[PDB]
Amino acid sequence: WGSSELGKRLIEAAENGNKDRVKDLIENGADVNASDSDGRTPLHHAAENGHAEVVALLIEKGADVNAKDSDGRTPLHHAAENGHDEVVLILLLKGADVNAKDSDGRTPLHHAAENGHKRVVLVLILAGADVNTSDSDGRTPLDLAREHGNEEVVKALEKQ
Amino acid sequence: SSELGKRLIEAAENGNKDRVKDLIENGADVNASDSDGRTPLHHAAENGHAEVVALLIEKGADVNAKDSDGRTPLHHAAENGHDEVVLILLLKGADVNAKDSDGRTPLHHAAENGHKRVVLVLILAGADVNTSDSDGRTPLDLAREHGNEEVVKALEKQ
Repeated sequence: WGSSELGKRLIEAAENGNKDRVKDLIENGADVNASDSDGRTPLHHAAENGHAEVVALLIEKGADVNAKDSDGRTPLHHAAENGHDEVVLILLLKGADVNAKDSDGRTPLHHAAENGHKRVVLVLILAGADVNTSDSDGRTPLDLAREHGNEEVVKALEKQ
Repeated sequence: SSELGKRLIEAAENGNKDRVKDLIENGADVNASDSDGRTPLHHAAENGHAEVVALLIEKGADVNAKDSDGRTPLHHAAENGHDEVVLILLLKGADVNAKDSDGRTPLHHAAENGHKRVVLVLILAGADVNTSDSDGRTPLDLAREHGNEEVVKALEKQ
């Protein structure tokens, strides 16, 4: 096949944020939707690490915006968890489900609230995030913000 | 009548959240405006005082108030790249496609001043990216003109 190979290089390049290298590999025929052993695509890795330009390019090159890993997480989950709000905006503008559930039944808003990312929380809400969605343990994003003492996130959520 | 209005506008402009709450309690009009027609909300948004902005709106501030130039507080926040304020305003019913005296939306200002995240937020909130002003110019036109290459791309993929 020639590759891949190429996808493993692509996944690694997307994780590092090397945008030029991402271009070449895709040109060289690297599957933009290749996944690792954890089921993570280049889009999963770029989004997790906050590489907005790589995230944008990958989508332009046909990357699946709601791909799920072995934990059922979309790239939006990773961006929300790690507080990368520009990545969040880009993914949402490209048709990512704002209320996508992982294996634990958690939305991106759950992750943002738990990790205290107020800016991300606001973006998600604006994008139409259901603030009263609860996971498999019946817990809302607001509940997680309270446990972990994220008081600014707490405030933002009860004003809804 | 009020000098309380002057102090409130002043306090909001400076981001003094405590001083703002006191004046409002002491009967200061939250919708007072200077000679330029700018409210405390206009000043808080222009200088990116997010907590003051939220506080003013809760105390009944008009989110879509127009100044002498027809600018809303969202125009000011977009121009100066205060994306948190932009978020708060939009979440409080601010009109994303409000036109000033020149027929420009907040997207025009964000694009002109090279504020990429505000651009993204505005578009996500439903900003018409192909609105032309009274000169027939779109936000993309303004972005290309000022060499805001990142904004140019962001508006080209739309």
